[PDB]
Amino acid sequence: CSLAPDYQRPAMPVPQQFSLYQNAGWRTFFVDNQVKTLISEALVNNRDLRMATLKVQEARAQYRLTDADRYPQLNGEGSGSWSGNLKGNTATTREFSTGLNASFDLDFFGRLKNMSEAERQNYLATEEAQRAVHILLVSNVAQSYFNQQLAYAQLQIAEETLRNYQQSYAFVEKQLLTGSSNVLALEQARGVIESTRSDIAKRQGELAQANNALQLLLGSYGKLPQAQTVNSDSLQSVKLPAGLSSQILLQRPDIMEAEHALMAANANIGAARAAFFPSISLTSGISTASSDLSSLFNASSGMWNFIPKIEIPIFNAGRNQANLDIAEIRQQQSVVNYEQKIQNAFKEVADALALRQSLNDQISAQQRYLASLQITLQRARALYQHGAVSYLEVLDAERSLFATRQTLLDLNYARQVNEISLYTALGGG
Amino acid sequence: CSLAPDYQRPAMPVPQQFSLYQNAGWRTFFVDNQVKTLISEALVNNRDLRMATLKVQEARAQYRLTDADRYPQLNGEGSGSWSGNLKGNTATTREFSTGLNASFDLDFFGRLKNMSEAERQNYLATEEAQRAVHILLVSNVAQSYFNQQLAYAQLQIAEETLRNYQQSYAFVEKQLLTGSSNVLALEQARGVIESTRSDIAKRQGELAQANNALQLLLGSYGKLPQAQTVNSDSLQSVKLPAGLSSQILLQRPDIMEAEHALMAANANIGAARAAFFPSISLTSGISTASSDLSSLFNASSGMWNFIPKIEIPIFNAGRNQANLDIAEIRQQQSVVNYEQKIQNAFKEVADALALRQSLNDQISAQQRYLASLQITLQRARALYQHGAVSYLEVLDAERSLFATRQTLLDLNYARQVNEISLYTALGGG
Amino acid sequence: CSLAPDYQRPAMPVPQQFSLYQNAGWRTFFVDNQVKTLISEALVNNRDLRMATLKVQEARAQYRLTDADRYPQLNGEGSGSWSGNLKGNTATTREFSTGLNASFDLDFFGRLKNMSEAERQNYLATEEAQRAVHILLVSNVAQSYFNQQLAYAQLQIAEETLRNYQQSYAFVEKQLLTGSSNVLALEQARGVIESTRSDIAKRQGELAQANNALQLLLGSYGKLPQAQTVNSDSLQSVKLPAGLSSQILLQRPDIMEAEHALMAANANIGAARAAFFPSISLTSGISTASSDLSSLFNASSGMWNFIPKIEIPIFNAGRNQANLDIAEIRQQQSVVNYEQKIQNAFKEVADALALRQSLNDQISAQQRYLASLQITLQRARALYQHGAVSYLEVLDAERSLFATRQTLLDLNYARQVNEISLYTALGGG
Ligand SMILES: CCCCCC(=O)O[C@@H](C)COC(=O)CCCC
Ligand SMILES: CCCCCC(=O)O[C@@H](C)COC(=O)CCCC
Ligand SMILES: CCCCCC(=O)O[C@@H](C)COC(=O)CCCC
Repeated sequence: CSLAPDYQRPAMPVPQQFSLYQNAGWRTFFVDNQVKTLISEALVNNRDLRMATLKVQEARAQYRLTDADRYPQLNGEGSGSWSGNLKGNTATTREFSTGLNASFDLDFFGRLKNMSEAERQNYLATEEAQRAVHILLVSNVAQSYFNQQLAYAQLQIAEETLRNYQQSYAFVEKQLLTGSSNVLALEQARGVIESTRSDIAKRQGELAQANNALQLLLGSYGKLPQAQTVNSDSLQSVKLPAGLSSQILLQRPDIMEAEHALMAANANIGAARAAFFPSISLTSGISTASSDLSSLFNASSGMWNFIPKIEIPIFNAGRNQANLDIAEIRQQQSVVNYEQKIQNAFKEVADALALRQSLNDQISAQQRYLASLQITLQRARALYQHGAVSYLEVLDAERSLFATRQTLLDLNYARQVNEISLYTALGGG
Repeated sequence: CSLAPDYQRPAMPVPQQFSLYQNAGWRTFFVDNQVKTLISEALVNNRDLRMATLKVQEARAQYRLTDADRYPQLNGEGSGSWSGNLKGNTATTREFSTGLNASFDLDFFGRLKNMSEAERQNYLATEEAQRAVHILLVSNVAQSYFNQQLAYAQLQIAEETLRNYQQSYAFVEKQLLTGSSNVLALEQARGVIESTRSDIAKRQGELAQANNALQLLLGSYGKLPQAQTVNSDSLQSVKLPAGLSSQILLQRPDIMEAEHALMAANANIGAARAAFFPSISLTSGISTASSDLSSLFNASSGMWNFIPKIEIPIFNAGRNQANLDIAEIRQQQSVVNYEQKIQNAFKEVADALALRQSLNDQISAQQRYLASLQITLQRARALYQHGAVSYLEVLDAERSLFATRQTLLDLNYARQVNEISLYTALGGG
Repeated sequence: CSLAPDYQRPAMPVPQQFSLYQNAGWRTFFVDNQVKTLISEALVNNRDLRMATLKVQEARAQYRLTDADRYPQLNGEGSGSWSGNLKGNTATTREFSTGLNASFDLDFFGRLKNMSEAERQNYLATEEAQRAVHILLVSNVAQSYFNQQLAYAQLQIAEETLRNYQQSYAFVEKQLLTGSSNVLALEQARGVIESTRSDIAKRQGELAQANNALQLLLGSYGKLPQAQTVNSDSLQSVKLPAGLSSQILLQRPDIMEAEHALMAANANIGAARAAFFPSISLTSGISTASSDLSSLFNASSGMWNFIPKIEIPIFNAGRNQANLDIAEIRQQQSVVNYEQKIQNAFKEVADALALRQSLNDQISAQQRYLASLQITLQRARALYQHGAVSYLEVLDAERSLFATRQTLLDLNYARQVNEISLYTALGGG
């Protein structure tokens, strides 16, 4: 029988709602087929995921190892013994013996049963850990793909901007050969060409970095995607009901992992309690003994045996009690671990929801800012050509425009990352 | 008796002074009452601190478990034995036996005593670890509160700046309807409104983030503080004597933790040394034996027993010596661990003192910069209205002003964080 | 004999080349003598390296501990036994005994041999870990030195820039006292002086930070280097053949560490396999027994003994098989660990090579940008003095110039760091 306490799910340590559903699979969540191809390759070759899988196998074997202690054993033994007096009759006594021994712990109070159940729960927790590694890998690959696509997009506008600046310089140069511009404007036009070449070199380096990070996550080194067209339709951003229960968090593999670890600590309390009670064992066997080897296996030399035994703990100066205290305190730690995983998960979902609002409003404002900067640039150019303002008006407007284009690219990436984090924080596929 | 070496505090591995006192309690250090209310709530509900507390309880129980091995034990045993020949007289021999056994390890050379003292020192080290978690929690809550207050303050000036920009745009619009301004100026005024809306969205997102981080640290989800007025009087920044001894570092809980771990390794050397010496044990008991169950508890079937025993290690191919080497090397590692904690602590205090100077001088300079930018803006506006300069003068001055206001807010926050880190690095309350 | 499988190096989990040699020692790689002096001091006093060294000693002792189990043991035992009936003849029986016992496990199937070989491989892996700590320390000290030198260089140009701004302000002030300038220009000139004072305070703080980080790495607190002249000749940047084999990665200590850990897991499979086979042991000794103490050591009371013994596992409900499964799965994990270290190392080299290209091209572009900005500033000043443009032209050009000088310093530092990381990623000295 078992002395373990019944499992009771701890109270939810977070609010009932995220303020004021089930995730699609990742093959539906991701629309972009290039990112899905990368995800499937990583699932096959990624070494972190492979390690996590092997840890599940190890835990299953550790369970089987512990479960084996519940079953009878059968072992053999053989011995030869020579001995004699150091003085007097110095004649040698010789005896050979043989044993075939069966052994069985009856486990009436469920000590071995619960040590086995603890290890089975560690195995279950380890499968959930593997599932967490799995959904984090999907998330990480996707983010790295959008980072690569960000580098391509930044590189593209850097190169377009370089061409624009070269055309401007050519124009100022022509104007100068007619007294229409001065050497200050020429030099201002000349400088931004060089700063833009620096930006191109930066974005080329970011692309190479993005590629190397991708190959590490994939665990394979074949061709990587070229520049793609990526936008807010590249994923199916999650649509959550207004009054979404935080109970959806309990679906996350990291939370399920903590729950099984808690069930393991419950089983360990059971094993600790059983130490106070008597333990009953049974040994039974066949034996032989003979002073000579030839008649060692003769039935005439043989015996059978059957010995049931009981051990009874009476006073142990608090060994058993300290051991139980440890098991109960570790169970309390497992409860707290479970609460920490839920509070952390709640914070992840809450932050992603707030960042979602943030990024959509920044992106909308930056798009309108960009439109105004385009108009400013066009108006500055007209006024500059007619000698009504200095070339600093054109430079200032050009610089701001290019800066805002880069910022807008970065914000759209952040939005992709956040949509992926939200999906993953809700448990992924 | 004990073979452990006497404890000797390692030499201070850092300078005597921080270049060229006792901390108040945190209820005195913090003036702002809102942050103190948050700290008290976190002390009750924070899960990290609760875990640390449970680890102290576990360590206390592990100590009690190990101490129990020093005391006599009393246990009972019962057995039934059936056996017989496989050939010849196949008649079954039957014997029942009973044992009440006392056991005692005399521990003359202090092996069990020192294994117990090591575990007591682990318990003491674990209490200090709990105290470190405690003062770090106070520090972390306070920093998160000032981060929240920074978000409110950034949001406020972003909204004020938006209003300013809207008033400017309205003015340029009126001027345009009278031929007094041109479409370039109108568009420049229009654009910064949109960039400022992007900043508002950013600061709203930072506020929400700040709030979620706060609730995670608190472990509770009630109302959070609204915007407060926060300044350099919100804490009582520490006043340190010019020639402050680095010996104040030895008060830090992380350093006290390392010291007890070192005392534990000393005890372990004692336990390892005792392995070379004889061990004396004592067993004493009452027993019965009978071929039938009914006379099993008869005094006629009973005996008493008293068996003192000595085991003497002679040659073990260097098992004992390798084990001692391990204990001595681990003690040396504990010394190095202690030195690492002190060198790290010194670096934390030294950095905070340098950052203190840095931030006060940056803040003073930025305040004077801000005053100059205000004047520049006013002068640019006058000149612009009189047609003496382009609207770029107004835009440039407006942009710089808003940027410097944000920087100044960020510097004052950094100063708060640094004052809190210094206080905590000196051991906190 | 041994049942361990032969070691087979896993296939290279990365490409054959880095796209499309041996490192010099660090005393040749580093030219700057100041950084080499710092490296030598850290090698002596750094606490992390000292800890790593002590872990090698501990592992060597653990090996010696495990190896000792392969050798015969000799131990002594002494006993006194008093006993008697609880009823009837209540006369006390007394017996004293003595034992000198030799013991030897023959280890025919290599269980103890392989447990010893596993521990020797852990020792070898630990020496490699120490070597990794060593080359990382060299890298970290060097990077911290160049960070310190960056702070000095940033501080220097900040102070030079302050002087420039003060001279400009003085000039605008003189012009104002003659009606030649207006109060807007005066205030613009005044403001940048104050922003530059903020930058000086920042760079002084960065210098102090750099110094404290350096002393922590050194483990000593003597004088630190003053400002030096540092450039691309300060190190001998590695020159790699076009078709460099990725096999150079297998020289890295972290990879060699993983390989020995894999050899340890191979030995553990051998130990696990031996559990299925019989184990043969031998005990031999001298004993005495006497009812009185005086004749306890008499040869007349003595005996000699010789007892060889065999234990034979037959059925254990899968205990042995689960244990073997665990060893085989852990070996598979060790293979994966080895592959992870190589894939990570490849990524480090690949990134450094890409960053090298990036930084050289950014630095070249920024130098040309700087040259253009100098010319722009000179042209703006001339035009401003002649009343042809506003002072905003001078301010804009001054601000950009100072920003680009700081960026260029930061890029040259990044290049130093990257050259050091590449060298270290290739295995260091
Ligand atoms: C034998 C009828 C009892 C039914 C309850 C139940 O199965 O629990 C068992 C394990 C407890 O008793 C025990 O087995 C006691 C044995 C050692 C003294
Ligand atoms: C008996 C008088 C000695 C006083 C010193 C002291 O108390 O230390 C003890 C532990 C060492 O001797 C031992 O107990 C030796 C016992 C095993 C051979
Ligand atoms: C005795 C000749 C065999 C040569 C092969 C070799 O040395 O391997 C040994 C270890 C295996 O046999 C064993 O020692 C068997 C002993 C236990 C039943």
